[PDB]
Amino acid sequence: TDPIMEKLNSSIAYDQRLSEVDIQGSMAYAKALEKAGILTKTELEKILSGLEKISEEWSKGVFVVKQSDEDIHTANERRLKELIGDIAGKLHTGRSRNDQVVTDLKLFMKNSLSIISTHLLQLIKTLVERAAIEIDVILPGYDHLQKAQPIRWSQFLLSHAVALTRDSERLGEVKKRINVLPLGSGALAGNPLDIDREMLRSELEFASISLNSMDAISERDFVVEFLSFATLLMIHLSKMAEDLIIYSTSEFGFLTLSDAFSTGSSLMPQKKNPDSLELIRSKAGRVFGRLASILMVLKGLPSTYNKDLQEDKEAVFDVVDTLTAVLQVATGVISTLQISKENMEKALTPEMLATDLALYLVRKGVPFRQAHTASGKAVHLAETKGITINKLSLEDLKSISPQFSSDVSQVFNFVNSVEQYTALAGTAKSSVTTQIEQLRELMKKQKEQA
Amino acid sequence: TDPIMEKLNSSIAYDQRLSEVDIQGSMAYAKALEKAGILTKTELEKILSGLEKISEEWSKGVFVVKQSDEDIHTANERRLKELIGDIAGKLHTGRSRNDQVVTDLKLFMKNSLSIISTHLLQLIKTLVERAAIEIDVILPGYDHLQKAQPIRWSQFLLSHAVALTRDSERLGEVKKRINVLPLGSGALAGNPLDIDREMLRSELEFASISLNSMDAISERDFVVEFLSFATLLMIHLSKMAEDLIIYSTSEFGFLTLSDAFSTGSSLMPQKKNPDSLELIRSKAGRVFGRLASILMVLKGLPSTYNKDLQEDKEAVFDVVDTLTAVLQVATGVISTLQISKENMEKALTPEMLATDLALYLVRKGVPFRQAHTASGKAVHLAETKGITINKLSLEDLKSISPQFSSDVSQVFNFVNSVEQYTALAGTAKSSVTTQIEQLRELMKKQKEQ
Amino acid sequence: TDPIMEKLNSSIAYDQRLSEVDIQGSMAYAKALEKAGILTKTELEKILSGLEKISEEWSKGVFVVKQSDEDIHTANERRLKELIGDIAGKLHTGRSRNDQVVTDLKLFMKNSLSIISTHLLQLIKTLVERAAIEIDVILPGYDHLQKAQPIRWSQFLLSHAVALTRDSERLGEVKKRINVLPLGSGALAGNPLDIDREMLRSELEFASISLNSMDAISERDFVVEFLSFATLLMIHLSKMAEDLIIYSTSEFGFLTLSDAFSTGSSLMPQKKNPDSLELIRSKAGRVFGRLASILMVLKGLPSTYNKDLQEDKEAVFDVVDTLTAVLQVATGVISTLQISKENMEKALTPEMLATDLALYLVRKGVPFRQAHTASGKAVHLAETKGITINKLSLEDLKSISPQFSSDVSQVFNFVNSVEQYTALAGTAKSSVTTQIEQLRELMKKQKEQ
Amino acid sequence: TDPIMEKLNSSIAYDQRLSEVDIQGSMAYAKALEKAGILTKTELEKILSGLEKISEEWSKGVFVVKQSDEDIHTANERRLKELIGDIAGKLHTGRSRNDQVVTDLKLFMKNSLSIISTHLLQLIKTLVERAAIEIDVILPGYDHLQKAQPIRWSQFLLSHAVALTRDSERLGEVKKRINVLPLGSGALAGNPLDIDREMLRSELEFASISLNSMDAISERDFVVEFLSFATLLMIHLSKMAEDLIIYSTSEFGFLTLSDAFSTGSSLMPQKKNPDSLELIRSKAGRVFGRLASILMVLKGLPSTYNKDLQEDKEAVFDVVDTLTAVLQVATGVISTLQISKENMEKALTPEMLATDLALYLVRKGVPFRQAHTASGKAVHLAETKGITINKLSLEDLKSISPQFSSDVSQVFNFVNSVEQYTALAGTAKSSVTTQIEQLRELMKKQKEQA
Repeated sequence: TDPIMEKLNSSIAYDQRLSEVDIQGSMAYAKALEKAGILTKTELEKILSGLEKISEEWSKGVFVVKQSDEDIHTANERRLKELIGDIAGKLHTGRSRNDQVVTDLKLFMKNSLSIISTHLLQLIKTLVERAAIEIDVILPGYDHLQKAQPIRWSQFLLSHAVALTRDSERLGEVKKRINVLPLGSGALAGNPLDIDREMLRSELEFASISLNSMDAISERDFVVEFLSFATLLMIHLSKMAEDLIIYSTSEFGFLTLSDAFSTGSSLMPQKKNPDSLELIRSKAGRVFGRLASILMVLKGLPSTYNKDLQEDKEAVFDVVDTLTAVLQVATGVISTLQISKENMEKALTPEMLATDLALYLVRKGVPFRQAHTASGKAVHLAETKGITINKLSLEDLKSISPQFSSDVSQVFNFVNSVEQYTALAGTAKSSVTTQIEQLRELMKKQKEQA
Repeated sequence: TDPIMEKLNSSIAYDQRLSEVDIQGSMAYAKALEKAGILTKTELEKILSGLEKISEEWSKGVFVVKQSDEDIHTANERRLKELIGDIAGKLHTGRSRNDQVVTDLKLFMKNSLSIISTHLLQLIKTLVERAAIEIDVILPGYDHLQKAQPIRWSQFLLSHAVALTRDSERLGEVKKRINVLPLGSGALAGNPLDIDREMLRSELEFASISLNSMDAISERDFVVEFLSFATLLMIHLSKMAEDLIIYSTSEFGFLTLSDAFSTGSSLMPQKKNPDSLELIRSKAGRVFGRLASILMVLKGLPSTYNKDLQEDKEAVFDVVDTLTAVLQVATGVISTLQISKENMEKALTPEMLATDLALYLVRKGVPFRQAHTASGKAVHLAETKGITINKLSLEDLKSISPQFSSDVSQVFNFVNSVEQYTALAGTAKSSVTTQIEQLRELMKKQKEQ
Repeated sequence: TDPIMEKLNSSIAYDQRLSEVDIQGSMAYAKALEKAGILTKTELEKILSGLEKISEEWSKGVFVVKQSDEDIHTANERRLKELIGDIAGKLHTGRSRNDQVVTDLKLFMKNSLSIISTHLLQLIKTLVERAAIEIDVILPGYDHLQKAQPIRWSQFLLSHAVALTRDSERLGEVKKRINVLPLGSGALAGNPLDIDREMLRSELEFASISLNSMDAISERDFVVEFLSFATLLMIHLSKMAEDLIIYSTSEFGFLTLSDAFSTGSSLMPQKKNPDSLELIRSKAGRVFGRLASILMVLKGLPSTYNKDLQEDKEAVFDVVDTLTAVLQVATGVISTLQISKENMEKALTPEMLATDLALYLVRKGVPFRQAHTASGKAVHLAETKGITINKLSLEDLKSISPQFSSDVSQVFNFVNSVEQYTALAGTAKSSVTTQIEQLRELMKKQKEQ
Repeated sequence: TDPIMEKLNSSIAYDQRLSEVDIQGSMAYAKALEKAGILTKTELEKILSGLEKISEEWSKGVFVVKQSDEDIHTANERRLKELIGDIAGKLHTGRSRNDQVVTDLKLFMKNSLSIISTHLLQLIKTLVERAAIEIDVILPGYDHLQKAQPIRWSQFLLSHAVALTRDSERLGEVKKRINVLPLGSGALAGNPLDIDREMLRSELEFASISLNSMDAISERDFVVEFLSFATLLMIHLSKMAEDLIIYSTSEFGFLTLSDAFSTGSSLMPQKKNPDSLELIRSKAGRVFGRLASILMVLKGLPSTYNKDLQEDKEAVFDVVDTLTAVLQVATGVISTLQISKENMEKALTPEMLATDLALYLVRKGVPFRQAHTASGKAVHLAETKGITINKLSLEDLKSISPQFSSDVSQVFNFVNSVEQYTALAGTAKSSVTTQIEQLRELMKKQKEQA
């Protein structure tokens, strides 16, 4: 009754996208009511005909929302009544807004996750395929954002792809629990008409049916874990965005975003602002905010239904839209960015091979400590000689350790450096090739699970 | 190094519980080094022997931590050197603190999750078996905390068991990803000595090995999702606590917690403070806090390793200890509480049967709207006569709808009320029985897993 | 430019409520540009005239947003040019979207906080008025949701008013830092035309001007602060909602919400669902979520301007609208609810006076512990006799302690019970009256801010 | 009586730091009980003398905790009864753990905030002093982490100091509400003995007394807003840390941390890892987590006292210790870091002066739009000629606009560039000098206030 309460309760402004799933839920329910003998066959066919008409109206974008419609459910109900009359009312028999709305949200989320999966797998495939093509590129691997050791650019790309693949796996786990029918739980204690929930499951294409009515009505686990999945995915995208923003600075100069995913001024044509990456990074907080809100909404609520649960819709809709846009923007950025092999290569310095120099002695039998001490001495000798370690003479090296032989010159090669990492998961070309094949197979498995 | 800086790096105060998994990881690495020819059989034997001694020291609780030890890892390395000499130093060949620590954490969590799983399944089993025993008990079902319709007490217990079974399922998913060997990732680019990672996997009993060195070293997905699993589980426990706290008020009077999980005064002997439930509820905030911290810690960090990741340990340890204690208290609470079948039944009122009266008409073929209106008129008529609806005469009912027959008297029975819900998942006895069977089967599956 | 990125960069969809403040900001800047010699007097006249017309177009609701407008700033800029031509373009001289946007958001928030303040103060005033008028009502005070000791219903109402008054004080602190002018900070290094920022401050009515251009452009402390204030305020309202929902249950039976703030069913006319309170309680999570998002957005960002900052608008707009609605609903609920003085009074029991019986002995000299033991004995004695302690005879009491005299009968009076609490802040009537006077004095000052 | 419960209820492992404020609270209450006649003037003597003893024991490190002490309160009480016997029991008269604990926590927080204030103001002071010393240093100002325009290094340092002064201002606001006496609220309905709360206030040195007993017992606003203050402060430090980490990369090369606040290897002696900054950044999440936990703990709790509130202690202690250490480390970092004026200056490029080139026309009366267009055309002409804008000949410039005169040469000077920003708050030297003055005044006033 209160005008402000009334405004707070209205959701027609944001839930119209539930139009089709809402109709589908009603068609399925109508068929079950008919089996239960609540509707005659002629009544069922009139209702289905009407519902199908409404579906088409939304599909064609001709549906007319009216001022009285406070939500999508009321709008669809008004339209069906207009089309078929009083018979429409029988559809509420044994059904509650409590199980009808949660059914709508799950069907909607199932469909959204299917779309998110497509965009996520496309992002992963884009990283994997670019890694395959640019597998010969080498640049600095960073630790504490300080140059540490040479790595293949592809090992970097794949590190992001692997993390995203775990997000895809979580997406599949979340979808599995979402794909469980809640309809037929009634208001709280179950459907009172011995409704055939297996028929509802089959009609709505859910994988199984809810185990307990009170739980099905009041739980929002599916909302929470979708938000947890989305937040972790965003954390990964924020790390990738941070990496690309830094690598795109003029200071690092490793890559340049395309005009399509950056902003700039005619005054400074070469200055490309990574708008795309900053947008992506920022959405991690926007999504995390939604996760935080729902956990707080649910914390400490008693059984069974409480109006507090209505906050679920806006959080889900926002995150679905955000991920859909963000994943596609990320695919665009990765597929269209331009790397500078020249600058990546020039960043490789002899100082980054001192560890390899110690490793060289290790493979000759020199103990860890002594191998490192000797390498350190080579570094110091080079310094006092005013040169770099790759330029010390063999005689220079032997003055530090007789274990240094002429083959030590092979240490001072950046390809030889990355090729030491043949153990699985490493940056050697063979290891990177293996990861690309492993990821291609994971994507295939996940693609079919979806 | 700055003294304040040094205090901030020190983790020895809380990471000593990684002592055993740290030794285990080193034994497996030493064996791999021998296979790679970095260690001789003799060196390997001497290293393993010293590691066995350190393990025994921690076990006997005699390990001596020294003021110079910054962390559990340094303590063990120092002790190994003290025990066997500088050959101990060869153990670090090709291994970084970066892949060594993440290995220890995953080993620790795998073990901790096995423990949490046992306690979680015991809580669910407790709920399910009590639901079976008290299946005949009926009480009010609440909607917006207002009495709505009769339901079986067992339907309520099982609503919680079902939610907890989903938490168990997520626990299994999280465990599978934690059960992946990260050791042999080196500092960032992988292990430089072509170390046998399959051998490491086998010795440490991981199910598979990490796919990428940079990811394996820098990701803390496993911590995040463990914290997400833990938070959602705590949300469920906070809800059950809220329910039980309200049902235990003297106003509701449905149940009383045992003395072991409540507190009170000799001045008001019949009053019991739901101590245990309030503690359980508050832990939702505590665990959520850890989830929030690690997500913020990870946000915006660049590749590959950054010192920020050290915040993981304290968050993991706190949540592991919190869930372990909370799950056991919850089981104790559910197991030992006493219900008042008397008060639960006395709370059932005729007014809570008006919906059933409309449903009676629906079954006779009266359209939804008309049935609702007819029941409403019955409720209003009874109000005008100063009686309850179960007291209206058949004649009074017929004046409202000729569809009311003599069998309408069956509507005013609370057992008949709950027995309407035979559709799967409902509160009818047969449906509750099916739920118990399904949950017993589920627990069996999850325990085998 | 990628179409999806274009849409994501588009703010026009939600930033239109900044229309008027955007214009006010431009009017002030134009005036300063003329003083700086960038605009002539006639140009200034035409520009101010055009700006006023755009302002009227927005207020009349006839403003035409075009597909090319990516944000409100672009919209007003395009419109001004359509109205007055080429000279419109001189208005942006030395200005950046960076200082234009923070100026707009701060002006919007200043106005919004004045509105929120009005509603917050009305809520407190509504609670205080109710506490004054229902000052004789006594009901149980709760400890762990268990009946503890009698308290005045007014003390309960005032506990909520006191907390909300602290929220009002924080509101004032946030408003002061928001009331600082950022305009004239340029894109990063400051305004390049020696613009008169004091004139800008005076025209826009800000209290002072920002100290550093880089900070002014990149900080969103004012957003975070507002969000922390809003979140703590919602926590307070979530607690009040929890209380009223519990008290409104038929089990407690203390109060009933009006039809305007609850939902009902003709099938159960006595049952009222407190959906207004459930709504309020749920908004705490919604508001908290905005606070968590902005904190995460800002965490780890480098200097100076970053596109990430654009997430501020939607979070502020949502919390502003949420607070404005919830506060008014809360006021209505408190103002229109109906208490049952009968049920609140019936809820007071003799058992709740056992602590008073002990205090009675304490005032006569018996030490803490001994008085406690004595009372416990009286409770137990009453139990063995199957009676309430107020029914015990004086000899029954003397057998326990000789300090029990005939006047111990005064202990068994609920009004006498609450009247023991005369120490400042207690539930005695004199203390409650003092509280009412203190809160009114506080509000007077706060409104005078 | 459950064992796990007892373990969860224990806090002796972490609340001993409340030993002294606990004793001060008991001394204050003892005195009031006397004035109220609960204690004889000689019972007050035995009690006080005994408390002052326990005070000495704790301050000597000789206090002995027993396996029976579950918390600091019980420890101090057990000990009081060991020193003076049974009489110590009268101290509980009319007082509750509910009001005793909040009192201890507020007294503890008041003292901790004075310490935090000292470290915070010292950090601000170090930034401002450094800004005054290095006022002549110029480097790039960044927009989207891309070089935008010249700015003074001091403008960057002061931007951080200004944000920190707002944190200092919030600290003071939080302290004021913490400086309110809760003792004498009893368990819920207030103190039942007409205790003199003004005396309690005066003894404990609180500024005023709590207004309502139920609120004073159950509110934890002071904890929440201390945590909000701490979190925003950490956000500021997380930003300064991010900046310094990036500027310390070899790629940027603008500064180097001292050995005391970084870590390094003998193998790469020139590589310094910014451990201190990474540690500082990581604590934003740790502190935010405490804020998040307490907000969730409080949400939905009914009046009045609930055990849930006990989570306050650990959250406050953690954040107090975290802030105390972090602020001191930041002060050390800023104070001892080494800048490379050469590299900061070398980072300034002519392309960063295109905006200045347009402003040059603006000051000659050319409208904003045409000035920007002309500059854009100058930039393009230079680009096609393969030269920088400062190398375009005056003839080239005039081909773009006759308004370009020989004095346009003054535009291509980075000092002239920063000196344009004389409007208050800008980067011109006079403006930076004014900021330093204002911040000195602000620090003086905040220190004076508290």
